[PDB]
Amino acid sequence: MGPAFEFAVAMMKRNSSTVKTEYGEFTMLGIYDRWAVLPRHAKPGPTILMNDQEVGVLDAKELVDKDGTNLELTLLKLNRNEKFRDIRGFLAKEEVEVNEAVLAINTSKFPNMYIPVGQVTEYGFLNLGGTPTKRMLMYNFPTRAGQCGGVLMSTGKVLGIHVGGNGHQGFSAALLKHYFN
Amino acid sequence: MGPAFEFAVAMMKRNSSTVKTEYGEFTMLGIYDRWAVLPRHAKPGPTILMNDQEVGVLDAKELVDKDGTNLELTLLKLNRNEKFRDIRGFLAKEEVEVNEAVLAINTSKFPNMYIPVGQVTEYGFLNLGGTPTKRMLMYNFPTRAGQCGGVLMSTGKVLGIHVGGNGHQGFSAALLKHYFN
Ligand SMILES: *[C@@H](CC(=O)OCC)[C@H](C[C@@H]1CCNC1=O)NC(=O)[C@H](Cc1ccccc1)NC(=O)[C@H](CCC(=O)OC(C)(C)C)NC(=O)OCc1ccccc1
Ligand SMILES: *[C@@H](CC(=O)OCC)[C@H](C[C@@H]1CCNC1=O)NC(=O)[C@H](Cc1ccccc1)NC(=O)[C@H](CCC(=O)OC(C)(C)C)NC(=O)OCc1ccccc1
Repeated sequence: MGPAFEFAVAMMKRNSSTVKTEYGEFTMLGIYDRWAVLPRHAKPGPTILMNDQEVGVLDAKELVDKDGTNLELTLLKLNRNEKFRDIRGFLAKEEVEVNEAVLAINTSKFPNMYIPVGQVTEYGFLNLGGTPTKRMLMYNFPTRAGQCGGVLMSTGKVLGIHVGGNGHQGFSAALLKHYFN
Repeated sequence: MGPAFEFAVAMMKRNSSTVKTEYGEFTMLGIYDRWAVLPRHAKPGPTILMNDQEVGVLDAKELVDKDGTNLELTLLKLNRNEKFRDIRGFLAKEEVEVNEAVLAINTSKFPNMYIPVGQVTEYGFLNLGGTPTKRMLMYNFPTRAGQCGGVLMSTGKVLGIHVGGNGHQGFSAALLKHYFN
């Protein structure tokens, strides 16, 4: 648990930001170059608020699998000269299962807060927000509004992004290496 | 930072609880025997709600120094057969200063959340909530309502209990070994 927290803190410091869209406030994880990720329901427009700053969105892909089914992730290209530290090496080729994970949030609401969520299990199918959704990772923690975009990690691994909950369990969309080339 | 988180998680698991009083919801740290601590402003009555459960308060000391000055801590004797694990060994004889601390919260609002608050400095005097108050530990973190009772820790050390903030800094009352005999 210790090293997983240490890893999470350094990842949030280097690669994470607080984002506001017309749809609420989110944690945002920068991945490589100028590409970052939000939950698809953040519904980012032409311009987002990133650490209170008007940033232009050059391009935005809502992710779907081979059937055209929703993965609940939007990739965003940001109009800024700073490049993110490339964290593709920390992203698995397939859904990861883990016994201890930490969920990391960085919003006005939950500023630099870290949650030990316990066991993460692959949960693949889930009817999320009414929508059938694949590649969900599940943890038994009472997750709330304001936590979306939260980054789920274990030692040296970025597992997924928090996208929903049913009041008793939370679910991350798996953040897979092939989404980023 | 890793071992401090590991220490904090195990301390909250063993010794902490969520308490509701007429004055709000708090994190509560059990110390030894049947004695626990809240911020004095929790203003615990004859009966508190402890993890949703009606618990009787046998005795309650609001703490003050030698001048009769407020320390912003209430010690509570609880009417329950379970004794807390004795954590007096983790309590310093005087105010502790540290470069990395973790603040741990356990409420409905902030369930099992851990915050790396950075440097803790002894701050002794502060006019808190209008009231002159001594033995304050300071950290530069945007602490909010709902975080009172939060437990401030470093590796193998319980430093104090979170009792206030001014929107930019937070302050813990130092939890000193001599308060508990
Ligand atoms: C993040 C929002 C955020 O950060 O706020 C910005 C300020 C939310 C976290 C969730 C909500 C409750 N707990 C959480 O961890 N995420 C959501 O709100 C998403 C949003 C969304 C929108 C559109 C399409 C897809 C996703 N939705 C859910 O988590 C969803 C909402 C259901 C719900 O409780 O809210 C109401 C108000 C609409 C009723 N949860 C869900 O579908 O799971 C329930 C379920 C599970 C299994 C089978 C059937 C239903
Ligand atoms: C914990 C409350 C909680 O858990 O809610 C239960 C559901 C609060 C955390 C604080 C509040 C804001 N940020 C925090 O970290 N703590 C308090 O509210 C305490 C309460 C209290 C009451 C009576 C006597 C002593 C303490 N008070 C403060 O933190 C205090 C409040 C000032 C304030 O901003 O609130 C208003 C609404 C009353 C204006 N803060 C304070 O005095 O510091 C300001 C200051 C610093 C230095 C010099 C002069 C003023």
